[PDB]
Amino acid sequence: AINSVNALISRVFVQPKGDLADRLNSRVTVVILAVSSALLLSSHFDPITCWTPAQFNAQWVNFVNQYCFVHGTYFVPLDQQLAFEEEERTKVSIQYYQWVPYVFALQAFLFYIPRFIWKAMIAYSGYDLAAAVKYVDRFWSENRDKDDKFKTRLAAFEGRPSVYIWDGIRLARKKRSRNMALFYTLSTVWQAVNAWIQFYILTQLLDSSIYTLWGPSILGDLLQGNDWQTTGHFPRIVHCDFNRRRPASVQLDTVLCVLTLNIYYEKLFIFLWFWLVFVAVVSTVNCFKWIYYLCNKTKAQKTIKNYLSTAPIKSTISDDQFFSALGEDGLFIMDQMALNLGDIPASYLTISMRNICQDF
Amino acid sequence: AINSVNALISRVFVQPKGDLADRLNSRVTVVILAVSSALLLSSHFDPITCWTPAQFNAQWVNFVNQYCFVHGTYFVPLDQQLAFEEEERTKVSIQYYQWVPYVFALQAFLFYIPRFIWKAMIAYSGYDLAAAVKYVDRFWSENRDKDDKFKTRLAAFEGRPSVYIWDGIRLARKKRSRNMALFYTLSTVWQAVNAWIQFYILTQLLDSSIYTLWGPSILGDLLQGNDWQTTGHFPRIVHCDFNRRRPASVQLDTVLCVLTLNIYYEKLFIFLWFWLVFVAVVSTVNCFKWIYYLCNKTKAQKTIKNYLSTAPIKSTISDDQFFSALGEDGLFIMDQMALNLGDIPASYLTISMRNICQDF
Amino acid sequence: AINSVNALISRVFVQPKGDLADRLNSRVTVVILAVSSALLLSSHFDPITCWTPAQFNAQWVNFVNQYCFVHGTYFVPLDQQLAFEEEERTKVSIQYYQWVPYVFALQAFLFYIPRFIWKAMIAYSGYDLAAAVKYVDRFWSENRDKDDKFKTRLAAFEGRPSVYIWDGIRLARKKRSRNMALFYTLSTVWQAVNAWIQFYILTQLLDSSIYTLWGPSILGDLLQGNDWQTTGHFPRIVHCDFNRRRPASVQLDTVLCVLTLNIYYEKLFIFLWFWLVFVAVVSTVNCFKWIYYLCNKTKAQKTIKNYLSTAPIKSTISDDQFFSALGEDGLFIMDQMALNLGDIPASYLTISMRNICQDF
Amino acid sequence: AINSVNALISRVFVQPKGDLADRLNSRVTVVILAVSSALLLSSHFDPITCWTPAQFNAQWVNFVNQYCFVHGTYFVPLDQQLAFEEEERTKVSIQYYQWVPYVFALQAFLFYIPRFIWKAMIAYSGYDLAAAVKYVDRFWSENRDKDDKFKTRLAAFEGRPSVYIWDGIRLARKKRSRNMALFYTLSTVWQAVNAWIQFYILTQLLDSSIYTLWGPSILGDLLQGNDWQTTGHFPRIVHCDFNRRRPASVQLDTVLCVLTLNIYYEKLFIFLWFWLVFVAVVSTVNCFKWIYYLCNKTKAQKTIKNYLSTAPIKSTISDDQFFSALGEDGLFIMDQMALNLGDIPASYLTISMRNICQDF
Amino acid sequence: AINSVNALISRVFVQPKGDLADRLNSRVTVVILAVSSALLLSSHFDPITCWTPAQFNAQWVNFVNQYCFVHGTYFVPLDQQLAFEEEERTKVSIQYYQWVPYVFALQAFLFYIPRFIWKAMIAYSGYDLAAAVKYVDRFWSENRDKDDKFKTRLAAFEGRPSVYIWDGIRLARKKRSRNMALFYTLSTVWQAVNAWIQFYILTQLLDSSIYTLWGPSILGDLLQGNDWQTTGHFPRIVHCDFNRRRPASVQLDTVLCVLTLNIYYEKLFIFLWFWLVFVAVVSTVNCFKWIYYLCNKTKAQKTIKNYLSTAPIKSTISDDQFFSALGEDGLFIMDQMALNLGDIPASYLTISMRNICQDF
Repeated sequence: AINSVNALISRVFVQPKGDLADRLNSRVTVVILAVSSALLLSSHFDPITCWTPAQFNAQWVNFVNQYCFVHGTYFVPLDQQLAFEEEERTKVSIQYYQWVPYVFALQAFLFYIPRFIWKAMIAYSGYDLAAAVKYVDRFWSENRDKDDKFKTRLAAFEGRPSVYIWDGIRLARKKRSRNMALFYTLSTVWQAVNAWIQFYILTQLLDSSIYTLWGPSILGDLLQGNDWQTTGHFPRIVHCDFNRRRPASVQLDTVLCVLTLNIYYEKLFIFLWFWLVFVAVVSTVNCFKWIYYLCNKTKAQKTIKNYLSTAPIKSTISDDQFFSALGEDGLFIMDQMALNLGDIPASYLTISMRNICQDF
Repeated sequence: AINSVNALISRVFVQPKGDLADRLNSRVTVVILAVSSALLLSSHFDPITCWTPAQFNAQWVNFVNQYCFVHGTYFVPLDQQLAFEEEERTKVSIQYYQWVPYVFALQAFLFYIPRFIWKAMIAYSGYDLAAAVKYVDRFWSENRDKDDKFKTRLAAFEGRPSVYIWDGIRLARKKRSRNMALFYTLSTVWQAVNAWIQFYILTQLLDSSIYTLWGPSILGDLLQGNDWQTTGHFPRIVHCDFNRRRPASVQLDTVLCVLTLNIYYEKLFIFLWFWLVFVAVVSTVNCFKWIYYLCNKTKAQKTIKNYLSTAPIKSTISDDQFFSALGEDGLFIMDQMALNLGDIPASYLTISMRNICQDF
Repeated sequence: AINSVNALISRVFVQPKGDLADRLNSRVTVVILAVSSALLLSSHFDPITCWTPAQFNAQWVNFVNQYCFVHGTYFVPLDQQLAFEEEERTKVSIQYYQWVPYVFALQAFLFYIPRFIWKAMIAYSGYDLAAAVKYVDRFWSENRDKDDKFKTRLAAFEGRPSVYIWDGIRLARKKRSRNMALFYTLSTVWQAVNAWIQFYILTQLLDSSIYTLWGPSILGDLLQGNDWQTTGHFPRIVHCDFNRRRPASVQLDTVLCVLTLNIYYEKLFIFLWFWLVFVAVVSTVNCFKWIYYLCNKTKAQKTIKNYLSTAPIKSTISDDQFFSALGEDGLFIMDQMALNLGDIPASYLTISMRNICQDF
Repeated sequence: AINSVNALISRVFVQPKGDLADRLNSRVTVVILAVSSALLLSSHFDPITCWTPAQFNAQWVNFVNQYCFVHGTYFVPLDQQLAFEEEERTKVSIQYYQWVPYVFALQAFLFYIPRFIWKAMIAYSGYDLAAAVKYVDRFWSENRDKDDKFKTRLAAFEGRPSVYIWDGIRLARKKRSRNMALFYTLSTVWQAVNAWIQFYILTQLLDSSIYTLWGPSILGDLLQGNDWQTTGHFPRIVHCDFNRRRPASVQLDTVLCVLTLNIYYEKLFIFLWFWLVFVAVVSTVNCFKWIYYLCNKTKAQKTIKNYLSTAPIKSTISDDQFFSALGEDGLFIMDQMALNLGDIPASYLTISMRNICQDF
Repeated sequence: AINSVNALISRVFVQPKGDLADRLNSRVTVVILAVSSALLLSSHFDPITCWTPAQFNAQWVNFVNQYCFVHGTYFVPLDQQLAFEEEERTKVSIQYYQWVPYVFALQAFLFYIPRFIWKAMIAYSGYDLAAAVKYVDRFWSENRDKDDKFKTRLAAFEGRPSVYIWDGIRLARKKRSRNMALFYTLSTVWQAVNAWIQFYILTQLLDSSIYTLWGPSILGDLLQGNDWQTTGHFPRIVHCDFNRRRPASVQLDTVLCVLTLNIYYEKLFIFLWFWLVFVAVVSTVNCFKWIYYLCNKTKAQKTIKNYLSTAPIKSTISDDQFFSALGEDGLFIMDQMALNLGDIPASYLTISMRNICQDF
């Protein structure tokens, strides 16, 4: 069949509000893994077809098909006979159907967790960003328009938003955060780990009994023209095993099945592998970034200090103290706002706050 | 087939108005259990397929299929013959089809009850929150916008909303609540119990005649590579039993059926198990939280007292009395509002109410 | 079947905002390759049909069809017998099904990368264009309307937008760009390479074991009336190979299959080939363009200097210094704005900025 | 089946903005050729049916059908036997299936190119019309309404739009166009050629080995009652050729197929032929028109000069100089505007521009 | 099946703007012929069914059905045997399937041409009506509303629209029309011819070899109870002819087919015939109308002169001269406006124009 659902994509793909760089890779991740997870268990709506000899009446075929699909399957390169017992026949054993389609659902779930962690934790801090972001935001969106406030613009920031935030610090700083930075950087480590664990669940997918994969090995095989059966691995054609019961007991036999899926799974696994391990490496640099921010922190002030390097007319107040009274949570939320609302406005914001900060 | 219904999700998933933390897990719960409950009895629209010998004309196959699906089924690892009588054959007996799809409907229903309890009970108290929440809410939403009220903002709260609530206390406090807190904390205990009972209904699902499950045992089996039949448990292939009637009486026989569902049910039961018992443990801490709030209550005042720790200019009125006249219902609804409307505004609210409170 | 999806087209096809010339060929590219990539693996929803002799019961036909489709196929012109062994039979070997449908997905992905590169990199520069573009943009859209500002128009630019940008340079020029031009021209080289690599992946598609293609050779064959089999190449009718297993081991045979797809693939490959290699040559001239801009750069100033060649009344300020203090990032963003917003307005912009530039 | 898509039609059929006479025939062309191109490869969703003798089991019929459809077909009038070898049998050879459905896609593409050429080239000139057209346009649309400007109308044009254009000439005329006319007339020649080439691709469709067609010959045959087979040409019933392989090698035979399509293709080819060659002849007169405009050019001024033949009160300024300073690009864009916006307004425009033109 | 498309009807059926009497019969025509043209080639989605003797395996039936449908068919009243050769058998020969469904498409096309002619030609005149119609139109629509202009209404017309038109005459009358009337009346003759030609293409449909039809003959037969076969004409049951090829050459035979369509075609042909020849006779009177307008023309002035027969207060200006300076194009466009906008307003228009006409 053919079907396409846009609104389900647009919903999470956009509606949760943040631009946060390369953390949106958690989003786009969850999308890819979610979709492919589904479309695979879609059964291409012919999961697997099999060969059965000719006297079965076709209501056995529609059986032996399933029975093959559930009870295990395996492979042999072809012409070895089968030998006997279980040993040489079942050595090379491929069933991942018990794994792929669901383990991806689990995947996407574990890429969407860390956000939920974040919102929960930042809610623990008692000081919400999201409210602030929207508030100062549509502030800027609207008043930006009007001609009136440009030369007045600075004082406008001085009155309306700047005090709002600063109060936010008043109420908040009493309750359980100077520490929000550390909460955050926890969320970024936790993120990076989660990614890695995912990667390792790929390589340990298939099974640690029968080898494992990583991309340019496999490609560098395919590109060597090693096909599949003559790799000995990634089979497209298998020999299924099957049973009956009569007064003679086990009564078993083999029927060789064509295998369609295996063309998919080892079409994508390459791609999905590149793309994950990418998501790891890009998601770790952002992880240590906030430690290298958190330990040093004397050169953290840079950008903020740098905003006071434009500083029209430079009225009075010194900084080092001013940074001191502000040291923790503000220093962060500033970076956040500058990130969402962009560069130019947040300058206006800070240069306001320094000015009106007096009693604190 | 393929079908997806968004509006049914968005409806309860959002439209009932509250942000209440981790109580929305009752919501998302009801979603998951509801959906899976349905999609399972969807019959993947091939419930179970069976093997029958070859002279049945295919209008018996479409019978013996059902008949197998209703009358019991069972399992044996394979090669034991069957022995005889009923004993060794029917020992290992798996039918949960009579349970899963409906018992989940019951599940979701019992996660949605406790809300209905709450709204009913809080309606018994005679003092509604929801009205207040919306009222003070869109108050803040609108007037927040306008530039006019900032330096005036405080007095604005003083007039419009603050009196409104306070009157709410006037009418209410005459009728059947100082006690609303205790009502609430009942609802949270009741909640936690309900969750637990649900868990136990999982472990007691399947049946207390044949073992029971809990997750990392099962996984820690699968990850041991114990497959299913060689676990002896969670079978994917069964031996169905069947009857006719002729002048010779019982006239019975066996036909081995493939079983598709059992790949689902023991794909999800793991996940659903983690996720429930999670929902329990996160829903209990919130349960005792309101006892540790309700017994102590002298350090309950903390946050509220803490709001009067900003307190511009601190005009006159003392607190301890002021908390005394307010002791019960207000002390709560304050926390509620601060929870929904966020931190900064509710401060404005309280610091108003203290001020205008005179005659009471 | 018949189905057509517009919104998926319009979405990326338009919604990402830029008019950038002939870089939108990356867009339209991604469209074509995306669509054809899909519609081919649509299986014209009869992938391939085969001939099998007459005693197969039709549940083998529905097998041998697939089995042919996965295990390799090949061609021979017809009447050579088959000879024997593997040599003369399998010499002329055509299976690209393992390639085309997916390798196109990869294609489109690699044409959409370079944008993502660009937005990421220009975000590294800390100075965003997009904000500016929209801002100055709807500036012009709205105020253009009103009659009031025409004779006043110039001063209007002087106040509202011009200062806005200039500040943008203030904040930005402190942080990590004078260099944005070089970033950009990297993105254009990278672009051109990517295109070329794509072309070469075409010619190396099929396989470097069996010849390769380029368009007017093939056409210039077809137009010679060389058909296909009597080209010896691009076969429409193949001889599939097939196996069983009995006590006699390999037990193999051949069945000649009709091949429908090959009429598609060698209907389009021509077209797609022209259109790619086009996209290369048009995308390289634009590549060196920004080097010939970046090295010289003394005649880069031309257009900008040329705007100050209209210059009402020519108040005072000299240029060469004025260009000097502006040298890098501005010089570019000017070209950008003139590109998006068109010619006439950006003149107004620059001629404003020169005027108000004083302290810097 | 039955399906109809309007929005795809309306989209290009309207949304690209211009009224340009008889150049919209490029548009309506692309429509017709596009649609018929598709609906033909729709396979009337029975491409061709064939006769095969009676022992084929119907999974060969569904083969020999295709195999006939790909490997060539041919015709003989009926009763000649077949003779032998390949000569007299395959002389009269009709397969155009390898051509029609795709070569039309190519067609429509080549009628849509010349626009893209135009927009690209006119963008090279640096002076955009489209902006101007919309601008002056909705100018006229809105202010036309208001009663205020009628007696004032002239001066209104004097201020708002007229200066806007004139500035457009200031910025533009510095950069790479006095020449836009020649660019344009190139686009019209190029257009006319493209059309002709299309025609010739019709007549050379079918093949230059077996005759060729032009309409009133064919009709003038049909209207003579020459049917088809007794034309010897345009067959509706063919004798397909077919192969097997057994130990005896080529093993070939013939099966006569009914042919449905050929009723379509030679139903439309007539119509499509008239309509193309029309589009040529109407598109050439417009081609030389702009040479007869470009060489003479002294009588080009006519219309424009004629507008200054109404000229309220005729203040001062002479013309011949005035045309001289305006000579090139303006002279054109005037004609354009008068074409889109109609006759009456553009008069107002010019008669404004003459007046305010002073310094230039 | 069942399907109904409204928007395709409403689109041309309304959206092209004019009320022009009985010229809209060109519109409704194009509708009827278009629809029936389509629904007939819809194949009632069983085109024709045939009788074949009993040993054909049903994949010949699905052949001989088509083959009958393409190669000719014929009729005989029944019991004549067949005689022999081709003479007495094939004398009475009915195949119009090669004609009806497409020749109707051609029909509708030729009823829609004359409009396109008109718009093209009236565009040649350089003076557009449509603009005027819309302009003066929504003039009247809006200002009609307002109470203010009633006693002032006349002067309102005097200022706003009336001058607008008159200017239209200024610009236009310089360029290539006093003659627009003659252009128009050409379009009406051309119209009438086209209609007639259509009629004659009906009567010459079927074929001029076998009789021809006109309505009340046929009806006056049916109403005589002449049925069909015992008319000898309009057969519902035919004897199809058919071939094979074996070593014995032509090998031909006959199979009698039921014929469903012929119940349709000779259900509608009656109706469609009445309705066409109607459209002719009503479309000719309107044709000569504009000659009897164009030659006389002294009594053409009637209506216009008659408007100046109400003429409040009759200020000064004479008419005969006034008509003289206006003689041609205006005299027409007046009739047009009065036709679209109705009677009462256009009076206001003319009585304005006479008044303000001075210098001309």
